[PDB]
Amino acid sequence: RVANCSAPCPQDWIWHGENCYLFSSGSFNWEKSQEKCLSLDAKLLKINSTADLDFIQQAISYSSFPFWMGLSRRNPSYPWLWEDGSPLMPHLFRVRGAVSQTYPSGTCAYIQRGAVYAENCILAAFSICQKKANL
Amino acid sequence: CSAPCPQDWIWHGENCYLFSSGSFNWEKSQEKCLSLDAKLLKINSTADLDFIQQAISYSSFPFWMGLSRRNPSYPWLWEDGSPLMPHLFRVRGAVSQTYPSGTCAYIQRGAVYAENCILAAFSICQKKANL
Repeated sequence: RVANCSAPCPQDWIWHGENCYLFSSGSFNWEKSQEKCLSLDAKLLKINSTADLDFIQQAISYSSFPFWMGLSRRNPSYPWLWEDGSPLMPHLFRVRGAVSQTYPSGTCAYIQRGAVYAENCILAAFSICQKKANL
Repeated sequence: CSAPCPQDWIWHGENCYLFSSGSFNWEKSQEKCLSLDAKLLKINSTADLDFIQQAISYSSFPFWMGLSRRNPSYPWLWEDGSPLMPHLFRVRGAVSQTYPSGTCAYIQRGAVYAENCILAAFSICQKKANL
């Protein structure tokens, strides 16, 4: 069934640039948040460009809630890594906040009010999934 | 073959939805939706309502919809002049008073409320998707 005119993104998602974005409608821990995106054959938000950043900043400006991204750190001795295994570059942002070995499942990053913060991965928060748009 | 909706909008069903960039009185909000070849949100069913709440679930802002009336002796009507279908939602808030510029409806935190149309609020615009 080859499509006649496939949309860049699925219904309910938001299209911007090269990607498609899906904002959750509730708050869940990082693990569950990741599972949701994966179940849709997508992934958690990965801010890799200025375009990504500008869009997300404007999109969350309507909220005071924190949104989980696909960025985490096993523990203090490990680096920050995205789900795809690539390192966190210093260009777009730094993760503010504490990382702790006492967190049962590592530390995770979420964006809220423009800035990005570190937090215990087992805590609940909204999240944003992402995937490539059909262009 | 074009995209159903422009970038930044949310495509759902037969329409495209957009959060206004600013907060203005009802009339200005209506004008700004028109300038985007769109109109203020019109809820035709509970499916629409549930979709909208899902979309604004992470926001505490009040968003104007295309529903209003001059005073309490008037029934609520959408911009297009069609009535508010029953069993969609009950309009709460300032529904008994009479304001100079009329009463307008906005959705916030899962419910619909009435309010002086001259007061400000963000809004939701919608327009037919290109299918």
